[PDB]
Amino acid sequence: TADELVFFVNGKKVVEKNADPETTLLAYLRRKLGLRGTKLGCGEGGCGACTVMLSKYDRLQDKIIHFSANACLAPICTLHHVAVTTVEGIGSTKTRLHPVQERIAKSHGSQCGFCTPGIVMSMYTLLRNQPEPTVEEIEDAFQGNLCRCTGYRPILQGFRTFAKPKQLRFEGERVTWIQASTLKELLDLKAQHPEAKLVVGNTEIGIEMKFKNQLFPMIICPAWIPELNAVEHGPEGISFGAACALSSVEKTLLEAVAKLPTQKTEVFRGVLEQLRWFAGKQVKSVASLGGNIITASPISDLNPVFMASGTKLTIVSRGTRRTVPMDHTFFPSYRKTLLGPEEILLSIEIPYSREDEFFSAFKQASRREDDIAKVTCGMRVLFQPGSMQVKELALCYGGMADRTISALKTTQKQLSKFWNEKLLQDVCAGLAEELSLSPDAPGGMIEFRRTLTLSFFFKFYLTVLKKLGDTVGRPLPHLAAAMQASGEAVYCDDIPRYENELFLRLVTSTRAHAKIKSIDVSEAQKVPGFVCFLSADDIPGSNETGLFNDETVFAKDTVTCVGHIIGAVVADTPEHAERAAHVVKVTYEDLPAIITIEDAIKNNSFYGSELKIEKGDLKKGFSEADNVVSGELYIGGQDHFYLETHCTIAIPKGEEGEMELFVSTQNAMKTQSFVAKMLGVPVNRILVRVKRMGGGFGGKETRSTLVSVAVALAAYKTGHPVRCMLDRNEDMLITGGRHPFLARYKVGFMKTGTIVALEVDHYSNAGNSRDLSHSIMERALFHMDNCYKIPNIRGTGRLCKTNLSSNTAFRGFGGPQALFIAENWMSEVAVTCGLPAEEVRWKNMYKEGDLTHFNQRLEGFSVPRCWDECLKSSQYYARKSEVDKFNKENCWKKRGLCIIPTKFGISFTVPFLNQAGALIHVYTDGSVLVSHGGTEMGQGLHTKMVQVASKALKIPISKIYISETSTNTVPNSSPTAASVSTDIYGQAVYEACQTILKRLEPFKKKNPDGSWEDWVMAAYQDRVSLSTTGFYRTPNLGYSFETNSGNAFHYFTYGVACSEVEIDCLTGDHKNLRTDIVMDVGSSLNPAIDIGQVEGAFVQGLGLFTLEELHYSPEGSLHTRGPSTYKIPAFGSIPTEFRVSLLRDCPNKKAIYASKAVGEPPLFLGASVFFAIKDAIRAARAQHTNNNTKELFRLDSPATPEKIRNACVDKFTTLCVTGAPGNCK
Amino acid sequence: STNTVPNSSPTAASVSTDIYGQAVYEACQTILKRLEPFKKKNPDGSWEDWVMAAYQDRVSLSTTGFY
Amino acid sequence: DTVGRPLPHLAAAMQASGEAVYCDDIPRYE
Ligand SMILES: Cc1cc2nc3c(=O)[nH]c(=O)nc-3n(C[C@H](O)[C@H](O)[C@H](O)COP(=O)(O)OP(=O)(O)OC[C@H]3O[C@@H](n4cnc5c(N)ncnc54)[C@H](O)[C@@H]3O)c2cc1C
Ligand code: XAX
Ligand SMILES: O=C(O)c1ccccc1O
Ligand code: FES
Ligand code: FES
Ligand SMILES: [Ca+2]
Repeated sequence: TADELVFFVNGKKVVEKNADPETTLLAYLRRKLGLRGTKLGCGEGGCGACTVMLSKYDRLQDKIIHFSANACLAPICTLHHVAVTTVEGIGSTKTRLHPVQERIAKSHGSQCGFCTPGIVMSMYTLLRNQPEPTVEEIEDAFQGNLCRCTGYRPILQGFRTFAKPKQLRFEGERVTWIQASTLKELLDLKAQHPEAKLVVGNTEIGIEMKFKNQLFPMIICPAWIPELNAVEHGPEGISFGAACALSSVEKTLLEAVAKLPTQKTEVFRGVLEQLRWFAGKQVKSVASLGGNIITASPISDLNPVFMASGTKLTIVSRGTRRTVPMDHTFFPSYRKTLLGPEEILLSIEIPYSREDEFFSAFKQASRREDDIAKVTCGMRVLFQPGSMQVKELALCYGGMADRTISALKTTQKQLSKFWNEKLLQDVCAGLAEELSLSPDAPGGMIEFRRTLTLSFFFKFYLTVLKKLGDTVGRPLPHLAAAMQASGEAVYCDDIPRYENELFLRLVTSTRAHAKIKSIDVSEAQKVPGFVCFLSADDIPGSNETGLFNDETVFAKDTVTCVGHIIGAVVADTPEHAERAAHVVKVTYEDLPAIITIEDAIKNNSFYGSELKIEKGDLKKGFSEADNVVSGELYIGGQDHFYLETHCTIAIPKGEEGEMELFVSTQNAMKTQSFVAKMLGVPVNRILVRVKRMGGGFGGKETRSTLVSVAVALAAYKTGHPVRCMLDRNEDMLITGGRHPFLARYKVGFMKTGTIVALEVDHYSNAGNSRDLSHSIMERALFHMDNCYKIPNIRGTGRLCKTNLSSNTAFRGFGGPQALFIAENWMSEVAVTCGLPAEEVRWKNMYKEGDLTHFNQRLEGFSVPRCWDECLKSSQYYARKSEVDKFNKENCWKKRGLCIIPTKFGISFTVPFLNQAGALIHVYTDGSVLVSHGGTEMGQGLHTKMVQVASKALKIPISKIYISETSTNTVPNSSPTAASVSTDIYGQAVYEACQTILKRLEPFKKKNPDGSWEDWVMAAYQDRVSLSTTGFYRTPNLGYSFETNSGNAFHYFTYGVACSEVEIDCLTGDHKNLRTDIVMDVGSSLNPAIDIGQVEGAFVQGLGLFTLEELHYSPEGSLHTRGPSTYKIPAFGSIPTEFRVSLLRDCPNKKAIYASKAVGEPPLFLGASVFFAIKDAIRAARAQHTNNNTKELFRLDSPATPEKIRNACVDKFTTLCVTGAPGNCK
Repeated sequence: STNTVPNSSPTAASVSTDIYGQAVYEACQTILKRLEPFKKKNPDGSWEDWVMAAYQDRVSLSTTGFY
Repeated sequence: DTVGRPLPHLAAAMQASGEAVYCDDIPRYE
């Protein structure tokens, strides 16, 4: 009794007879229509990997329009008579690439490639609306698109070349969906069924259903109704039907602002400001005005502005019609509006501003919670005619309570007062009082939020006043780049499903530390297509897993973090597995939990004892020092945010325990080992294949196996192929991240700035198993010197054992942590001594031939030339002057500049992992297939390996090919890690080539003018084998702690970065203005790959140090589980000027063709933004705080807007502006 | 498979046991040459021991063989 | 050392059970 759903994809008609309202367009494209170019990266609207173009008729506005949307939030039931275009839709390597696809690929804009299709579709959509866009439009187009690899620079450079009706009924398994064609039909429907839920854009509802497990068994979509879509210019303001997209609201209001007089458009420009950095295009194209309003989020950016301005709401039910201005009574409680259950919001009139009426809007440049504690506001003042005397005042704030509120007491007291200093004082006092937060108020950041309520008003108060009075060495693009841009590159979940293939959903601990009392599955057993539930009892081999045999495959008697895997559900579709998992009832008995580093130090909960490197005589160095500074420092962790999350397919053959797996991993050997150990089967039975990863970053070196083992078990149990791909929220919760570090330190120095003694005790938060924590701590200790000679030095480290997901490798592997701790105390030495930072860093540098604190010698120490050249090209000394000039001429905005070096040790710190295998075949057509132990994750290792094989063999690259990595071609491989993959695999590929060349030598002698093909065929026919292994092992490695000698590293990669920032001292926001990097990568095999690596790495570092903040409940539950609450760098995050140079004339005698590892060494240079920011904070504190020029103030990482703001101590932070006593002129 | 062993003659002429027998034997010998130093250090050890030790000493445990 | 021993075909038990995979026994993609 349901109507047929009919739409179009890439021009082809789709007729769906049994359309289920719960089906997203992304699930239908990938799993019904076999178009896998469009990706899942989050499922929540933040990342854009799932972008498509939608095309539909506005009957009203009378035209076919083209917009971008997130496929992951679009229900197919909204798509009746809509046309969809995917990346497959605009071109292909099979036919011919669209110019967009080709350009992103040739410009080096694609590394891993997983983001590239979403991005191609964002750019494609812009070009169909505007065939000649500006650079601003291009940039805005990419707002809702995230990339983890590239640093964005190349995509923008690349694309800059372009610049300058009857009711329908659908019936699902749970949901009945009605598409309403008329207003009348809506009201009747709402009257027959008051509980029925409206859905328009689905960008809120979709999240409630997916993430918060709500189920609305009746949905009415009223998007077709003309009255819900009208735009009407009236004499009071501009009315918008409640279904109007935010993009349409924005279009109209911008048209009104350019046309009408300034004085009429104050409200309008408020709405526009709130809409600026609001999601991206894909969301604004689908999100309705009315949906935002009725959602009534405490952190709605719109509702404070509508409340402040008395925006009119026309509200309707069958019979009833009424218009009210939005005021404080509109939101009576949490997520509620003053509407009756029958009632629906019809339109919204956004008023013109009057004479003597002024408006501002502001929002907090940070969000850390799903729906609370992000400050946002609309402010309105109306004066008596021609005067400065207050007649009306409205200050309405989100994120200061569980609903949008208005500061009524405060504003009331201002009536008839004049707009002056006293007024400012009275309002700030009102505000601090009326909006006061108890110290344990949900959301935290109490100080920062109070200070923002007041600083926002100060901006309004100042604004109102103003209103009155051989290819080696060649820039070869990634070999997969084109197919990555075309959506043709295969990633693990792009592999077709077998007819009998099943799906797995992890079942996860909701408690930090607890006994498992019972597990009940009877409600999961009722989900359609449930196959089975798996737990510890089902394992045929061993439940003992992990790098140090201290983990369970499945939890047994207790759980030890939130996300501790307990079991798994297997079902016939992934939605079925997802549903049935959320319904598995687990009964717990809480145990005492240990969460923070501090919790752990106080309870002595550690893995092992302290590690230590010590050299010199500390109680003596401190004797000789003129100056001794002690302190404590914290650095928060980081999520990998690989655009492709964890994924495994396991295929049980049914013979002799055989299993073939396809997996998103850096470590095929351990995946194989772990799978076999769990199964109780020899390693020779198990085959693991890796084509590519859509990102790794250290996060798929070991923790990939959490999914793999589980999936393989389901494959063993059921005997069907099984697969699982993690959602983003699962991925961030279970798989662990970068290690948070705590440091307590003490430096002894002279008045010159010469260091003479250092001790640092480092503590990492290692989480609920060992994993790579110990080696991570070792690498931290090897780097606590950065580039500096320290005669007397003691570094300890301790691994904190905690009820958190087990943390793991992350690009840098403990290095960034200790290098940051190191740049910190260096910064305090320069300030304390009253000398320029760059003079202090310079004087304390190692020289050629110096020995580290672990006694390794530094030969080819290139930091001096990197430094000298970075100073020169960045015009450092001139710009420094200009920063001082800026800071003397500006009160509430400050600039900051910093230049900082890096040294990063190259090799695995466990000697045995510095080995590598290759396997080379030459077929009788001369075509060569290379296989080696490395995996491709976007860093372009295969491209480099192709380039090396080609040089070595003296044949064009076109004759060489690499397909994939597999455990049956090269066994016992180390993980693709520690930046050495190009060194060690290149060497082994090189040896295999040499072996093949020596074998062809005699056929070469017999026919010196012969082609390669002739020689190969002559050697085949003479029965000379054309297949060989190659092998390499890094010589002279083996550091000893007990003797503190022998080489920990093969060589060191060096670099230097300069960064300039401007902070907003009233809000803690900042802009990255300019960064110059000079990097020593020896002689590069591929300048483009290597510059790509410097850039991507630098921007992952600037994330770590400034933007990325993970946040947990006191009970240890991760709160930031997606792009909405966790902020990785975005297109608009990178420095306006971003220059990277590779040092000329510096070959490396240690590695393949004089090249140097580049993957991880440049990530630390990201910290130049942090220390530039801190430099800006110093000037802000010299401005408003005190007069001590040598003041050491602590600043932890990440320097978010909260920490930057709270550190700009002033009359607001202190509350002196209220008339109180505090600290500040 | 063609990605493990390439350019193979068809399984024919009754010679397979003969020629692949020799090719398997030769590869087995190369392994034993590589494992001999670890045998001599620990004559009372197991197969498993010699293998782990060779791996940890970064000796390749993969080889081709040919006849 | 089994050379010269009448050891049964290694795959013979799976062949008798239906378990030994022949080309058409490989499952089809959807
Ligand atoms: C990635 C992303 C970023 C975002 N960023 C921001 C941001 O920065 N600032 C901000 O304020 N918001 C932000 N949002 C929230 C977003 O603006 C809202 O989700 C959106 O406006 C809701 O409209 P919709 O049409 O999708 O509503 P739906 O999800 O379809 O419905 C939302 C709710 O409104 C009800 N409803 C809808 N229309 C009516 C009607 N006319 N009458 C009565 N009830 C109705 C529905 O029943 C439902 O309860 C963001 C959302 C996403 C996904
Ligand atoms: N685009 C892209 N670039 C990337 C990676 C990625 O996933 N995607 N990851 C890093 C890491 S993190 Mo680690 O030591 O396992 S902590 S080392 C490492 C490095 C591994 O690649 P080689 O340079 O050895 O070939 O690649 C870097 N560059
Ligand atoms: O020393 C390293 O950099 C390292 C990296 C990955 C795994 C183990 C290790 O010792
Ligand atoms: S997957 Fe749709 S926005 Fe991330
Ligand atoms: S290339 Fe953009 S996420 Fe990897
Ligand atoms: Ca750990």
